Amino acid sequence: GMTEYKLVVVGACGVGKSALTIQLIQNHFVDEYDPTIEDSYRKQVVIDGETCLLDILDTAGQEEYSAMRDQYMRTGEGFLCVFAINNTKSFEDIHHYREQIKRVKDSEDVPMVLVGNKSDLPSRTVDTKQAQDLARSYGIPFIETSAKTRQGVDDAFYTLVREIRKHKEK
Ligand SMILES: C[C@H]1CNCCCN1c1nccc(-c2noc([C@@]3(C)CCCc4sc(N)c(C#N)c43)n2)n1
Ligand SMILES: Nc1nc2c(ncn2[C@@H]2O[C@H](COP(=O)(O)OP(=O)(O)O)[C@@H](O)[C@H]2O)c(=O)[nH]1
Ligand SMILES: [Mg+2]
Ligand SMILES: [Mg+2]
Repeated sequence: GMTEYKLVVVGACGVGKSALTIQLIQNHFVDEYDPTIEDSYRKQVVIDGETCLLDILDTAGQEEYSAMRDQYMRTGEGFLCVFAINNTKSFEDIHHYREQIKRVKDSEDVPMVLVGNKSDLPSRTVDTKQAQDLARSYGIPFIETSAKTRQGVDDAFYTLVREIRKHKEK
């Protein structure tokens, strides 16, 4: 059938991984979605004229280092590394998620996008320049999103598929 893209959404608890995934696939904002639910969700989309299927793993729960969890994460072809623009700690944690992804993928060149979520909020603690500089330093795109208003949500996932396509074209 059509090309499938296994995407994995990672980042600190409470940044909006579930709200972003629900908004992308179901087209509505679910506030306070159960923080413990970790599951995969499917959506057929058209990106740059090419029809494809997105299989998105919305991660949750405890930090676990096992052969099983490493292999589950290893199935990811692209990663959305999410922080909240009003939570400095979630931004400071980004390097850790990227380190674990590079470890399980056994590569420095893994399709990835840095996502700064909750752009609708007025309490910003991480400025656009700081996040743009971090993404540039990693060689990845940076997208600001709001799972609430849908601003940047499709741009973040579509950009990640484009990174996968570009990696596969190399
Ligand atoms: C930032 C740290 C600091 N420690 C204190 C608590 C907060 N943290 C925390 N919490 C919860 C989860 C994680 C965390 N770090 O990587 C990951 C993921 C899922 C990403 C993809 C690649 C792999 S491979 C593997 N085995 C993973 C696992 N479990 C992961 N998840 N990190
Ligand atoms: N205002 C605002 N709140 C958001 C946004 N995304 C998520 N939230 C809220 O942030 C909290 C954590 O969201 P959630 O999807 O559970 O994050 P997760 O732990 O990364 O899955 C909830 O109270 C959501 O309502 C957003 O873009 N804007
Ligand atoms: Mg969640
Ligand atoms: Mg909120």
